[PDB]
Amino acid sequence: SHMLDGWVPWPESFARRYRAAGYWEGRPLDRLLRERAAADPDRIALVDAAGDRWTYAELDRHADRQAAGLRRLGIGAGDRVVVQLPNTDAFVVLFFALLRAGAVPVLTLPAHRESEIVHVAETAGATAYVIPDVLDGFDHRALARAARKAVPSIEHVLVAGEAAEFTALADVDAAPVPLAEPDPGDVALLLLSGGTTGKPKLIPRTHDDYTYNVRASAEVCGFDSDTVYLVVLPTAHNFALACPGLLGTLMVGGTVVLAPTPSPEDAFELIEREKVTATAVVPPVALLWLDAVEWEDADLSSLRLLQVGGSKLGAEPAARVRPALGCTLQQVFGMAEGLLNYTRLDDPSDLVIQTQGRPLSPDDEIRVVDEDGRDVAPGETGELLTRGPYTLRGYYRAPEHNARTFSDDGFYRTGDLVRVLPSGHLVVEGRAKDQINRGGDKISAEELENHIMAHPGVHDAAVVGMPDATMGERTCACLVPRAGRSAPAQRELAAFLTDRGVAAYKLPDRVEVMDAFPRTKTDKKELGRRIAGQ
Ligand SMILES: Cc1cccc(O)c1C(=O)OP(=O)(O)OC[C@@H]1O[C@@H](n2cnc3c(N)ncnc32)[C@H](O)[C@@H]1O
Ligand SMILES: [Mg+2]
Repeated sequence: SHMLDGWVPWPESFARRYRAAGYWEGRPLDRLLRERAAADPDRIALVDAAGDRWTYAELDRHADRQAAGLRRLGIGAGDRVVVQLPNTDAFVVLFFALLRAGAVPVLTLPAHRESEIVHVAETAGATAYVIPDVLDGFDHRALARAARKAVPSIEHVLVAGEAAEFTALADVDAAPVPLAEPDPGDVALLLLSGGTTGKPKLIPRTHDDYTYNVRASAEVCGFDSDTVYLVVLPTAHNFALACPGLLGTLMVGGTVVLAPTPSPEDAFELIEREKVTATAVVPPVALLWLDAVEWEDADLSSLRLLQVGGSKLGAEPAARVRPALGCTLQQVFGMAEGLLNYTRLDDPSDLVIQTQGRPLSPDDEIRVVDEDGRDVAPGETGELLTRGPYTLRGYYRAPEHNARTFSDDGFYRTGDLVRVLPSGHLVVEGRAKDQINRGGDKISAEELENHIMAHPGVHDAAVVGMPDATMGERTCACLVPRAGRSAPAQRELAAFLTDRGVAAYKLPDRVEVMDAFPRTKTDKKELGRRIAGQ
């Protein structure tokens, strides 16, 4: 028996083996903060961009008060709560407060707009939605009004800032109350994947598998109480939350430092000020930092570890990380679905430069298969399938997609093309899935195509990735015009999609109008050629 329906538990024989192996320890995710605050109450747990800071005891106490306040509003055992917050201390407190109340956080990104928010709130039957007031010039309260109109289950909107007619997140506060613990085998939180279908898919992560994710990642990355970790990616990104991210830093007793943006201005200042020793970035930001040290005077010497993942970091900039940034590079090929590959901190420099790591767990199972589904010869390129103690057996409330995306014996089909080397290290070689990787941001082609086809001048749309030297891929929207109408140009299409509530990283970089698409279904390899003029 589980608190939520709509997800796919592990078969009992696998659960047994993961508990016996010590992976699944039987503790709720919030216990990592409870235990650290009990052992190290006066250590500095969290520092925000302004320079305010909190001890483990202070953070633990505040999570308890906000948990009790959430219960006063009726937010509790099993309720799904959409969270959309910036990199501020409000997120960290609310994350643990939701857990201790028994609510299930549904983590979205600040950049998400009405289309994504309404879909995940709908799919999760969410009862509450947590927003900033205004962030990066966008008023999220209007989005919450639009979300409430489309999703009647949303009863509460909690605002970090001026709450307008809603509830101020700072007012969610009460005397702590005895709160029951959740079952560690139950879903702890729901992550968002870019996906490959017409809707983003929700990833259920349980207490046991996410604690293992965090704990084993912290071990491999050498996180301990001496770690000062700079959250440069959004707190809701799996990379920065749990790999090992801020949760790993808190588990082991380090200091989490929140960066408001990844710019050198903000990040280089916080690295020097707080003596940051570790952080995680996407390759476009790695390239930006590698340039910026040549004109920035910040002392970055405290940096010991730079994790880079989300798209493939090239071998040439990878080799520059030690000379330029004075730290160890760790390549990370991970996914919110589960499987994490890490280079080890003492791997020979060859493997740090040339590979995307080897799997985190001894019981991460790897298969590399050809177009027919048969295992490739060792060292051949094929699609990566994987199964393990923290990789899902199915997406949340997506039966039909689950039937397509998981093999009969439970292997998740990643859509990534890889080689496995004799050492077990992976080299990422490409993608099989119909999803564009734009600087680490994942763009489901089918979701974007359906948005574009809603435009009155558009009859058909095929979204095609274009190689880019610093962004990895850009987005080209190939358009068949509506019968007797003109298709829009780039700027009109972007305005249409923004008004429709499409996150800005999904806006096409380029529009190409044509009479028909090549057919094999649409042949996107041939579309690439026609786009390139060949
Ligand atoms: C980066 C990361 C670290 C830890 C936890 C995460 O969760 C994530 C993350 O990126 O989460 P995503 O959900 O975006 O997963 C989509 C994934 O990104 C692609 N990818 C990811 N790292 C890659 C790399 N180092 N080199 C080439 N490609 C990579 C694949 O396509 C794959 O499937
Ligand atoms: Mg149309």
